[PDB]
Amino acid sequence: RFLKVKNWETDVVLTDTLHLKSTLETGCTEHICMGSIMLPSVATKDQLFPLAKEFLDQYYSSIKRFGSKAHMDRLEEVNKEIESTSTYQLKDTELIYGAKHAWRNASRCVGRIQWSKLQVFDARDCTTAHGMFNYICNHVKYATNKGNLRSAITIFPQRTDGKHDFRVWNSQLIRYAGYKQPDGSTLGDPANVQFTEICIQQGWKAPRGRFDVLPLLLQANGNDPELFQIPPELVLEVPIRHPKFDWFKDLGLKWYGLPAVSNMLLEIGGLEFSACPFSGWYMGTEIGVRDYCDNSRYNILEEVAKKMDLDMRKTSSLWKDQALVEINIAVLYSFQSDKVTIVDHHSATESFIKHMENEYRCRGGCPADWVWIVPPMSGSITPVFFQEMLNYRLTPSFEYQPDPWNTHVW
Ligand code: HEM
Ligand SMILES: CNCc1cccc(-c2cc(C)cc(N)n2)c1
Ligand SMILES: C[C@H](O)[C@H](O)[C@H]1CNc2nc(N)[nH]c(=O)c2N1
Ligand SMILES: [Zn+2]
Repeated sequence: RFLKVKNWETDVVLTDTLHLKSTLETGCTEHICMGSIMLPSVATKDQLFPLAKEFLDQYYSSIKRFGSKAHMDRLEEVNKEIESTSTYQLKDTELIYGAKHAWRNASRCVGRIQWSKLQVFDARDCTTAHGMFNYICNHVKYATNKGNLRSAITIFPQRTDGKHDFRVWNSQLIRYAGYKQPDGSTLGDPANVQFTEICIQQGWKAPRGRFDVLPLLLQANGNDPELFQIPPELVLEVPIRHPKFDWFKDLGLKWYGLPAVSNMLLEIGGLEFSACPFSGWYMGTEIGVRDYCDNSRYNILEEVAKKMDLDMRKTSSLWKDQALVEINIAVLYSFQSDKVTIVDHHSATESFIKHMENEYRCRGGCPADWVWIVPPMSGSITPVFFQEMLNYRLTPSFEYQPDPWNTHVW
């Protein structure tokens, strides 16, 4: 009941007991392993105080006042407000703790060494899609910090009944538009073409280029969402050059500095925050491997390998592999020559192993998803390839949620 994870590059072993505190199910049974399925699958007051009890107990058991009366009066206070209103509200300190631990428990995140250094923006007083748009601009500006990126989350009012829900309809706050062409093909980002249509549907005026920043579709208190365009001076973008190849400029590629996921749900003490955009900084491979070279994304390996003049008749020339390394040299180089925060997959996996140690020491475990932790290129020349990870679901936590245009009573 006190399981062991081994590292095979180092022969180092650690003991996981943190998984005893786990609660939610994983998809795996004693006779089936779902570790590579992407997404496996009102809340009453009878269930809401147990979750409120569990959260608050570890929150006072973090500030070395577990079991005190300051704890007990807080437990009694939440208990009775869960009688009165049936729901409850978190303290400022309980929200900052809960948010930082949702990140800390996010087993699919390799950059979690930074989990404590997070800036929480309490937007629970927000009421309008314009108020949402204000909070979100202030997040963008702060989290960007002139390229010296800082991580942050903005927490909008929690779900109450179920109809009245704050939702950022964008998947990330900043993404490039996606238009399918009359000739069947696709301009911009193909992942967003469904979204982009809903944007033009709500009256967006598309510039119809490659790297068009989408507007925000912000839904406030269950209301029909409204389009707002982040001021372009707030959207920091990096033009992508290669430090050897001058033809690389003519590829005319760029990316935005700020990775800010907006479509997930923040669970704290049984409360559900449907709108909780959180931002850090990019690991190089997300842009240079996935965004740029996924077949159903920008799919640029074709053209990069051309300009390198590569043996493209043969699958086995590793022409694909060769153009993939140059592209991530170009992402990295470009972001750093502009002083915009980016981390390479070597230094990020190293930090994660480093983070993983401290978690097994001063916490007794680190939930971790190998399928997601291993970078999508050069897997085994990074140290996380050789690290056995235990995946389990701790709380507070970030969760996926449905897209709102497929659930909203419109
Ligand atoms: C310090 C900078 C950060 C780095 C370098 C980093 C790194 C990464 C990477 C590479 C991924 C994989 C993304 C993908 O493959 O689609 C990821 C996912 C994730 N990150 Fe981190 N991240 C950072 C900050 C944050 C913050 C600030 C939060 C939350 C407050 C967070 C929570 C998550 C979660 C929940 C996921 C998984 C979401 C999903 O399953 O799609 N990360 N991160
Ligand atoms: C399923 N995609 C989730 C997703 C998509 C795109 C980017 C991220 C991300 C988020 C943060 C905070 C940091 C980082 N380096 N990347 C996450
Ligand atoms: C089918 C498979 O689970 C899927 O491709 C996963 C694999 N690992 C991943 N890992 C990361 N970091 N990001 C991803 O999108 C995925 N996709
Ligand atoms: Zn499994």
